Amino acid sequence: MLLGTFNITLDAKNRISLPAKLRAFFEGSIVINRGFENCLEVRKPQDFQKYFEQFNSFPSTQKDTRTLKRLIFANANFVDVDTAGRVLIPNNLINDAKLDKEIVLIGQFDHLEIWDKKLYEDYLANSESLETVAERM
Amino acid sequence: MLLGTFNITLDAKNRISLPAKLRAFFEGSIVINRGFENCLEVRKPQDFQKYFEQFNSFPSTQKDTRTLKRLIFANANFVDVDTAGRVLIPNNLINDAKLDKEIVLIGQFDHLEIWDKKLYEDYLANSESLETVAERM
Amino acid sequence: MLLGTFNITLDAKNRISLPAKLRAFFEGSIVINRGFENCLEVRKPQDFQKYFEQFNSFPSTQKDTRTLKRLIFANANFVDVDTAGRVLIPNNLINDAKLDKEIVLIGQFDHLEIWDKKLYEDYLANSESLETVAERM
Amino acid sequence: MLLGTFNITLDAKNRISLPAKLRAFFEGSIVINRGFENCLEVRKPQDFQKYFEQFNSFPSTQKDTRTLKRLIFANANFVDVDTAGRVLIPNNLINDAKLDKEIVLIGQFDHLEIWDKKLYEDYLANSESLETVAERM
Amino acid sequence: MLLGTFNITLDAKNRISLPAKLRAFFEGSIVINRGFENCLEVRKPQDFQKYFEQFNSFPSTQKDTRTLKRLIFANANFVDVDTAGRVLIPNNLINDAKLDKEIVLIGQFDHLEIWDKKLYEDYLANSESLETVAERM
Amino acid sequence: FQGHMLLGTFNITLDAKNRISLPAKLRAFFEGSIVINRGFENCLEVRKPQDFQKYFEQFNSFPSTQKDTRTLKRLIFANANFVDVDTAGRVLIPNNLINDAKLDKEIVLIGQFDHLEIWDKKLYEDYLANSESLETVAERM
Amino acid sequence: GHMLLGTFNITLDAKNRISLPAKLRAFFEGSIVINRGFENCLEVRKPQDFQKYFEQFNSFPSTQKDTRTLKRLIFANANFVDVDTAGRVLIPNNLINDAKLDKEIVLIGQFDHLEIWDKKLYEDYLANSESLETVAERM
Amino acid sequence: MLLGTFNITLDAKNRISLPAKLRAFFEGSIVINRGFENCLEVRKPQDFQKYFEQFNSFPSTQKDTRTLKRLIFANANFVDVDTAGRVLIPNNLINDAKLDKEIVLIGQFDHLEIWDKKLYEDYLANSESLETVAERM
Repeated sequence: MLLGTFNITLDAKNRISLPAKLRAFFEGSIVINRGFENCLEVRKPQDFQKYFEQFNSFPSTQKDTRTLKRLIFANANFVDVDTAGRVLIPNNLINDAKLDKEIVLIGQFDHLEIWDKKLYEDYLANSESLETVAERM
Repeated sequence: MLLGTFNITLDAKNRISLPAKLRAFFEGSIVINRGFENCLEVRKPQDFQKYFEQFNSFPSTQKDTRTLKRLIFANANFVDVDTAGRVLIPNNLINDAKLDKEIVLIGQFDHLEIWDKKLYEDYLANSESLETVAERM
Repeated sequence: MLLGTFNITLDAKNRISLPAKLRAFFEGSIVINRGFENCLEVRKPQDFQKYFEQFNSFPSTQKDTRTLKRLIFANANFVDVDTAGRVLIPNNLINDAKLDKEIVLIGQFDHLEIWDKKLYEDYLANSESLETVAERM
Repeated sequence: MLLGTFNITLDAKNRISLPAKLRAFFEGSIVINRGFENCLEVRKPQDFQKYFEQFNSFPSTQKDTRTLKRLIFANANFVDVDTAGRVLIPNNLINDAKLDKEIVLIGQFDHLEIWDKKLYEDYLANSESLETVAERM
Repeated sequence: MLLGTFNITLDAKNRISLPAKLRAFFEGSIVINRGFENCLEVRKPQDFQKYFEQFNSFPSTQKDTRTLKRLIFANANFVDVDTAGRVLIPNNLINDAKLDKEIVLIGQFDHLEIWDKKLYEDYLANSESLETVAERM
Repeated sequence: FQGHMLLGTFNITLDAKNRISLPAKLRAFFEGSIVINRGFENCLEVRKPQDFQKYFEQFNSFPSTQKDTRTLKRLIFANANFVDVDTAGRVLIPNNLINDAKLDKEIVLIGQFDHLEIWDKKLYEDYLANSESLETVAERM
Repeated sequence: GHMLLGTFNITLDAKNRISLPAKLRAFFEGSIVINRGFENCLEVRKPQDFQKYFEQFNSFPSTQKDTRTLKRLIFANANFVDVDTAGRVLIPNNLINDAKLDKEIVLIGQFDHLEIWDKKLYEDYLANSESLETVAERM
Repeated sequence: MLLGTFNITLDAKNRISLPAKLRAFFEGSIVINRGFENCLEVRKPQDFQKYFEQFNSFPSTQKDTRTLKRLIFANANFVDVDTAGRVLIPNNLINDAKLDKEIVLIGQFDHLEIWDKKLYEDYLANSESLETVAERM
């Protein structure tokens, strides 16, 4: 399981070092792809595989289903975690999430989310209460 | 099955001593995270695991689902219960729930909720009848 | 199966002697918690376990679901039935149901309900017909 | 299966003799409780067991469900069928259904219904057609 | 499977001779009960057992369900088919269906229906088309 | 597979004795006896007993406490019959049935996979004459 | 040889036979079932597959007027034909007329079955009929 | 698992060279067919098989289902991937997608999509946000 918030820094080669606590969870490689609200998601391949199936339960004959699948999977990537537990983030992905220097990794149980510290805080700053949001589920 | 109410105190080092009755239930570590109505939830890891699944059953393509999951899992933590049955409560969590000194532990079968004594009493003070509430389920 | 009505007395030490017919059903200990309409329910732990699950099928993201779970499980207790088949009723529970002296135990198949004789009679006094109530189910 | 109509008499000691055809069906004891329209139902414990479960499928958080369950099970009883195939009918039940002298036992497959002859005839005298009632199922 | 239409006679002792084609299907005894539209239904006990179950899927807490069950099972009877394959129809049932002399047995796959010839012809004379009726299923 | 599928149209004749000769292709499918009963739009359906058995069950899924279900069941099963196919593969059609469908001389048997339908030639052509398009009817399913 | 795909232009000879495209011949064993399709086309299936297609119908009322018209219009016209050694199929006359078959056929694979079309009718079908996207959106 | 974006060229003989990463996934042959928004899909035959089944869950008695199936499968093609990992794209398909020189292969987990670079870039240029689209699923 993946939980918690971590504050790390994007190094000069666009890599991120997995927090050791987290590094355990991930084997030799991960699938990265772009998330919602400008964040980049990280997953073990096995989990990436199961996330995807949750999509195939979507029409596909529906225009939006295709836009969604296109925006997600054409940007997913497969990266290897190096011995030091670092992940080189793809160029395009570094841009999609406005990554720069100062990353926040948040555990999402299933996956990891990589954010730009300022964007993440803004996200948190806006966005309603845990109670307000939950009542609507 | 965690049941009952317990009055306890947050010590100087922000630790809480599990009620012995309750300490049995909890093995070496637990997951903590913030709950609803400002309370902090405690769970055996495997129970936290099952709680999460109950979420994945939520859209995810929905904005609210994401806000909910981010609000919850970003603040979950994994704490070790020490030999004496004490748990050091993370600072951020100490603030989320206005924890101070004088905590209330309530069993919730599934998990534990840690409350500020005043807040919890006010919560009970407000909030309708067991019957009024049940009729709406 | 727990069936029937039994008139008993709350002794000096706040204990209740299980009717022997009923004592059988219950092994070494029971869970007690407060019921609806001021009554205190009694169950075999295994049965309390099954009763709880029937709750987990409730939202949880819903405010009312939490109120309900909090009002119920924070007052559940786990009591041991002594050799003479007596159960010491927790103070808080003795107060919730206006227990005093002169109890009524009614079998509810699944559980047992402990009433204040007066309250129970009034409850029966009010409350519509078996047919009137069944027609609405 | 319990079928048919039987005219019998409530003896002086409030006992009823099972019609022999019927006595077969019932082993050593039965559960008795009050029925709808003032009648008293009789069942093999095993069957009473199954009947109850059909209730557990009812809210319980609903006020009516609790009234229904209290009205029914608080009056259920467990009686032993004597060697001569007689069942002593509890006093309270003798009153609920205006039992007196002259009973009617009607098989309901699942259970037996004990009626006051006059009340039953009046029930039949009123009540719509088999077709009219069926069309509404 | 019982099929066909058969013209038979009610003998002076209120007996009917099962059609030989039909008698085979029916072992030593049958359950009889009153049908819909004044007809009397006949079934092998096993089949009656399965027909009943289809009812237990009806509320029971509903007044009409009870009237239906009562009207049906209070008149069900269990009759032995004699060696010559005859069935002595109970008095009450002879009157319910206005049985006189001149019966009509119709196969209903599941059961057999005993009708008064005239009543049946009238039933057929009224009642809409096979298509009209089917369209509404 | 021809022993498992009744397909096709066959023009045949109702002989003097009210018998129909099963087309040989079809006769294979049916064993020694069949169930006959009246169909919809005046046609008479034919089935292998075990198939008739499965058809019926599909009915038990209907209320029964419902008046229309009973009328349906009565109109169908009171007129079902069980007929033995003779050695020459002929089936004697019950009188009542012969009348229900206006059978006379000049029958049409159409394969309906599950069962066979016997029609009066004129009636069948008229049925076909009316009735909408394959497309129009399917759009409504 | 597992799924039928593609478009094929072929000819209906004077004896009313069509030659299965070889690619498609594999897929079909000794015989096929033919029947009339929608939009005037004639469908072809291995019998096992025809069997499976029918079941999908039994999931339809039957007590419903339309269900009967549909079944009558389809199965009364199905036919069981043998694919000769050269891989040809002799199309039943009645079917030849239902689809306005003449000379110049189009076979399109439909995974499950094959559809035999009149070249002109098929082109027109295609000329009309909306976009892949427009149609999909409505599923 | 097909992921990513790849820029490639349609050679003179209308062939495309599978990116090596991708060539692994695909065995000896693929099925091609035309996709939505003018793109051509590619799949291992087994996957093509599974994608089709997802269609059979559509009416068939519905005019649109037939159009959709006709438009798709009448243009599917089965192509062999040569030793050098090249696929000869059917002329008709080359025209459907306005393929020319300069293709973009995007992974779609399930299949591959072949696009004309300009068309693909325009598609992306228009088309709403990842979030906006997801919200509607």
